[PDB]
Amino acid sequence: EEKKRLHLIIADAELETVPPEILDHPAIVNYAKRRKKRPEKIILDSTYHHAALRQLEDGERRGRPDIVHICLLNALDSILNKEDRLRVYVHTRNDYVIYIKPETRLPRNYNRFIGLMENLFEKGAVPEDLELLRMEKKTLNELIEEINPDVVFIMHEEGELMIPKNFGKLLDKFKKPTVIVGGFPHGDFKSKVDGVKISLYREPLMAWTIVNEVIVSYEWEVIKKF
Amino acid sequence: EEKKRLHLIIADAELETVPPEILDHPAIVNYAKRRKKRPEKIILDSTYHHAALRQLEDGERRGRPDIVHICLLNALDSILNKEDRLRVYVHTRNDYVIYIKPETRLPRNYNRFIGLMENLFEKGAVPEDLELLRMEKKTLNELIEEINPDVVFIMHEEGELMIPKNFGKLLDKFKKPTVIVGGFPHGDFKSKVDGVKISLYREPLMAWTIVNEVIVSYEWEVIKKF
Ligand SMILES: O=S([O-])[O-]
Ligand SMILES: O=S([O-])[O-]
Repeated sequence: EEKKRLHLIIADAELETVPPEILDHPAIVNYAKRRKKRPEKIILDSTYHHAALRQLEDGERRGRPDIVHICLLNALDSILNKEDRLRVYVHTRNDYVIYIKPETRLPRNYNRFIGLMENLFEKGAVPEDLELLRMEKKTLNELIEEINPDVVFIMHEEGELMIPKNFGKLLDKFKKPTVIVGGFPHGDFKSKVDGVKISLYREPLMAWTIVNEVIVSYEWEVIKKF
Repeated sequence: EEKKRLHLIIADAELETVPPEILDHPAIVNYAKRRKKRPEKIILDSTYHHAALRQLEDGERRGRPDIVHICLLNALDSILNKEDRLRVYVHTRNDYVIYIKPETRLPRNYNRFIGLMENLFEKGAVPEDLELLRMEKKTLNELIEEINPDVVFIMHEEGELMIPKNFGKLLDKFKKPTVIVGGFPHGDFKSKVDGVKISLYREPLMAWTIVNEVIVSYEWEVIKKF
């Protein structure tokens, strides 16, 4: 744990269980009933729960765990991860952090991945001995503190523009660079932290695109074989 | 349509509706019943339909449309696509091809994406005027013929090894390079076609990883701005 790795935080993620406010909205009960599960245990998924988000704060961007799924399948199956050059983290829109042991194989199927998330929030670490996934109350600065990185990059549409190629060459110049990708469909970050704001393109991109640009550009810089 | 683009075929994809053989397996009926849908219209998804695949040929690798979903979200939201430098295609394990108009926004949520696939197989092109997705009976060579490419690359674990960086520099040396990524969890290709066999890493990678390596490496070569 002295080699150059990328610490990659999927921040302000729209990954949460059903909000208390709407546990008794019809759509939440009818869904909870069909799925034979206590509503407060269920992961909020706008695709099913839209009719219950109409009146909720930030309701239109919330309950998009899909974004996380695709970002993790991207990160964890990366060559970069296979070479032991990536720690990936998830910080949620409710200031919970998820630590992810590199060797973790996420479910390829979305609905198994959701099943896993429901577990993780219930038990707090899964599975029981291994704790490949572990979750606890934590702000993003508290998390950044733990990492103790020598640079922080905030992937943001309004940042200093870079060719992806070049960002990679930049990340290689540090020992423990953190990069923060928003885990949310649209809008600005909620957590404001210190960090360098970087745009990799002009028009806005989705989290996973950002993830894949960032990881590959480092890969060809940090992986010596390349 | 004279500029350098990458023609990217997701081949031999485990995307099909329920096979005729198992339309009357309990698990298929109970699922079809709950989802109030005629079994033969449903997209085969092993995560739900495993108990019905035990005795089916190739049953253990079949019904993984997830792999396609993640590969398309990767491809279509790529910068490469935004710059009009990518045609993406899907050829299935049942010799059907899906043409995908670049501007297409795939559902981010897996289960909406499945809904769309059920549609596409039913109506044959969706939506009705736009036909952003269009599907017809077609082998892979028949498809490769239509493309009329000046080189064919087959992403394969047992191929000539390349640094991804370098493959990109290679793809740029052609006008209309096709690259073929297997749309299946494991095993060898079913369709055998002419093409150069390329491995980007040693240990095996998932389709999307391959897709993301391939697209980004071309991006930094073909996109002049980069
Ligand atoms: O990872 S499992 O969902 O195929
Ligand atoms: O693309 S829709 O499923 O969010």
